[PDB]
Amino acid sequence: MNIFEMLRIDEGLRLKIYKDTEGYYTIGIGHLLTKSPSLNAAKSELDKAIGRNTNGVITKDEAEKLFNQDVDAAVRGILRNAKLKPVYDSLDAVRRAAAINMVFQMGETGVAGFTNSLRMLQQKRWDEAAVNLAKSRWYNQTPNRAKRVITTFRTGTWDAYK
Ligand SMILES: Fc1cccc(F)c1CBr
Repeated sequence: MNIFEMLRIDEGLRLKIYKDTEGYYTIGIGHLLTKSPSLNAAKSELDKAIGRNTNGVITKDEAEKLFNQDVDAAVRGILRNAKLKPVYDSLDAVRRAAAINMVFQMGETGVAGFTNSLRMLQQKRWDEAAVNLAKSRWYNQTPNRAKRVITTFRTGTWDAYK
């Protein structure tokens, strides 16, 4: 296990434009294309991302390339966020992957309400943090995935992904 294998499990792999859990156009390994309801707009974003006329379909190599970029950008964003960086740096590598998972899914805006969870995580109050994290739209809308991520934070192990 590592962040790549973890997110590949949670996001899956689809080579044609599909809608994610929120109804947004997406491709590959959870690569959000746009929040616009326009499929043409999504197709435009895809072509721009890949660098060719894709007509809504990409290869596995192309999917993995975008994925690698997306993971890189996610973790780098964490380090550039004054609130997230100190919590991230306090974590071990397994829990760091759980952190990146959340940011991949929700973005930095999506985790701005997690102030109290973040404090509990930095404090290493793992059970309390796990309880706090579940008190969320995130948990309610994607419970199976959230439970996996939360278990990773609670235990510092990959048990939820084995
Ligand atoms: F603990 C962290 C550190 C950085 C990002 C993040 F989503 C988390 C889980 Br609310």
